[PDB]
Amino acid sequence: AIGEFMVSLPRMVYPQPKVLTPCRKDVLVVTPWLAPIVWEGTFNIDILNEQFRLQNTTIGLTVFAIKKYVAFLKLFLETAEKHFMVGHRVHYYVFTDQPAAVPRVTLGTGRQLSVLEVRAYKRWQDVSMRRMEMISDFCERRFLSEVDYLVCVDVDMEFRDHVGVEILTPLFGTLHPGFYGSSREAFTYERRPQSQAYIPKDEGDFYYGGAFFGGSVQEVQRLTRACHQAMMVDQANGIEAVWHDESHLNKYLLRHKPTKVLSPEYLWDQQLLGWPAVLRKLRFTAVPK
Amino acid sequence: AIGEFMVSLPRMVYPQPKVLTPCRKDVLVVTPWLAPIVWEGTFNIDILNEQFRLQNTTIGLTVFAIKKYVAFLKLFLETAEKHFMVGHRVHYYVFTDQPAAVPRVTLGTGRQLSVLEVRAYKRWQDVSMRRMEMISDFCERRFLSEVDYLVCVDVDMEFRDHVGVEILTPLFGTLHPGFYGSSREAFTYERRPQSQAYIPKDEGDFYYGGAFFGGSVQEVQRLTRACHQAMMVDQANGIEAVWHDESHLNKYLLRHKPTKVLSPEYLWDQQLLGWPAVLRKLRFTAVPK
Ligand SMILES: O=C(NC[C@H]1O[C@@H](n2ccc(=O)[nH]c2=O)[C@H](O)[C@@H]1O)c1cccc(CO[C@H]2O[C@H](CO)[C@H](O)[C@H](O)[C@H]2O)n1
Ligand SMILES: O=C(NC[C@H]1O[C@@H](n2ccc(=O)[nH]c2=O)[C@H](O)[C@@H]1O)c1cccc(CO[C@H]2O[C@H](CO)[C@H](O)[C@H](O)[C@H]2O)n1
Ligand SMILES: CCCCCCCCO[C@@H]1O[C@H](CO)[C@H](O)[C@H](O)[C@H]1O[C@@H]1O[C@@H](C)[C@@H](O)[C@@H](O)[C@@H]1O
Ligand SMILES: CCCCCCCCO[C@@H]1O[C@H](CO)[C@H](O)[C@H](O)[C@H]1O[C@@H]1O[C@@H](C)[C@@H](O)[C@@H](O)[C@@H]1O
Ligand SMILES: [Mn+2]
Ligand SMILES: [Mn+2]
Repeated sequence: AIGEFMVSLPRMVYPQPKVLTPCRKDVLVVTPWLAPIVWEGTFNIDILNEQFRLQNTTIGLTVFAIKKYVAFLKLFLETAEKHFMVGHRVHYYVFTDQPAAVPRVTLGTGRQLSVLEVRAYKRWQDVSMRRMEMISDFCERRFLSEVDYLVCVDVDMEFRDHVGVEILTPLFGTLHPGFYGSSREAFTYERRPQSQAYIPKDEGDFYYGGAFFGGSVQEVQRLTRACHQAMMVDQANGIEAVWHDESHLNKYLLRHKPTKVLSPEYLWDQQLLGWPAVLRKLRFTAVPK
Repeated sequence: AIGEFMVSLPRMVYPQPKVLTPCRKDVLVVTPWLAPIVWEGTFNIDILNEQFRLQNTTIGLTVFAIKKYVAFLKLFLETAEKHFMVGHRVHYYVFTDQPAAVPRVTLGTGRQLSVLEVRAYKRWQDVSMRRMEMISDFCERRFLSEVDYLVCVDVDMEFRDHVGVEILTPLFGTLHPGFYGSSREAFTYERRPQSQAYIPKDEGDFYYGGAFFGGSVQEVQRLTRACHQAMMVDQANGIEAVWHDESHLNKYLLRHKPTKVLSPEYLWDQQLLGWPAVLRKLRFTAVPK
């Protein structure tokens, strides 16, 4: 549950926070609207685990496996079992056009998986974009009654390290691994004023990755429905955003600031980008071609 | 209002956040439970003002002026008018045993003041401690219906610089100016196990000042009633905490982590402590003896 009476934390022994020592000297750890930017070294996971377990938090994880992308499910789910919200209640939601192609992955206690059959679109762009509509629709069908938070990710990925309750917040986006060091003018936002996703050269905080976002069910419903409705307007006007659902996500998060931002630890491609000094952990990474 | 449907921010032009540049190199700007620690340079006030104005936020400010402390009200209120939540709806609540001694201070538009008559206790310790009971009681009498957030401060103080919506959050405490650089063993927590305020030598995050705390009305009600009930248990057991209400506040905030922590910019004494390099602004300061 969220926003419900909270019991006291028990006695815990851990290192005292150091007021006169920055937790990172190489990166920004808070946005200008006071949202934490989540990097290794910013959080004590023992404190956070206590806070979230005392609230009996349930996390939903959505993934789309349409057409040939069913092949990615086995590694995705196996690695999620090792690294994603371990110790907490988890509900996996696999959206697919092939229910029989979902692998039988052995799950830890307190973790469950539901298969949600959906239609397949012909174009990969529409498969990607229509995730917004489908996530929004299911926020009523079951998410509101079943989970506290939703995490929405790409399937062609694997967990390599801890992804836990440090990410949970009303609304989060993730720094895109290709652009975290780029100036806003270089961001690949939609730049045509005719599109609902339009962002001018002098606006923008970050370039967020379409492959990893989430928050409370209420806030994810708002985000996904807003993006879907914006994509429908674009379609009526005969325009499709340069980076599809990701362009609209970026527009939404510019106008509705996330309450946490995840570092590129949480969305990476090692083949393409290596392992820079700024990343102490690689948590969730692209599966090589 | 809090937690209500939020409209989009308008287009704004401001400097892009720098992912690879820490906003401070000399201080901790986020707690290990991912609560922002509010220092100058961590926030863009233009973004925050937009977010809070769009929600039509009302802030209550409580102050106790009992017996001779009525003399501090004129400067306190005059300086609050220059520096506290300017542009937002404010409701001052002056608790006093002398309604006729409250100075007629000229208020800006959208700002109001209510005088709340209470009893005076003989001992200064009880005057200080019984603030918890009185704040808790009034959370029902009017605060729930009148304000979104409550800020609870000492009266023998003056505003010298901006104190605004950057502090607002469900629950906040403030780093005590005498101890922000101290190790936990040196903190003047209550150390007798017989007291409800007891904290062992190996526990504690920060030493919070009793002179400046707040949050949402719901969370302030919880804090103040918990501290009052704990003080009543102590009284029944013939013990009084070393630093009175401040000892209990520290116990509560250890077990219920605040969602923001304010730097000593927000609670200072220049006569006693000077003006260190770490403080870019002195916002709220003791009135010299
Ligand atoms: O991730 C993609 N789409 C977003 C998500 O949308 C879902 N999706 C998309 C299309 C689809 O047919 N089925 C499906 O389930 C699935 O969950 C995907 O993760 C996507 C779409 C087109 C191409 C690629 C991959 O393109 C490049 O990146 C890879 C990363 O290792 C490889 O380098 C690959 O060779 C390269 O083409 N991903
Ligand atoms: O602030 C105090 N109490 C907490 C609040 O409690 C309220 N209070 C307390 C007692 C009281 O009789 N009336 C009253 O309204 C008032 O709002 C106070 O701000 C307090 C209590 C005792 C002594 C002092 C001041 O002690 C020392 O600090 C001052 C800071 O400049 C001067 O240095 C002063 O000389 C020194 O004794 N403050
Ligand atoms: C100036 C430095 C230029 C170098 C930057 C290289 C990263 C580019 O990244 C692509 O960025 C696009 C937006 O502009 C889309 O988000 C696309 O999905 C993404 O490729 C995806 O994510 C990538 C990380 C890879 O895994 C790629 O294979 C994926 O298809
Ligand atoms: C090791 C360095 C030791 C040097 C530290 C000096 C600051 C001590 O501070 C006192 O701390 C107490 C708790 O231990 C109470 O909070 C007390 O109200 C406070 O004095 C108040 O606040 C102060 C800032 C002054 O304004 C003082 O006049 C007030 O009465
Ligand atoms: Mn992909
Ligand atoms: Mn005082």
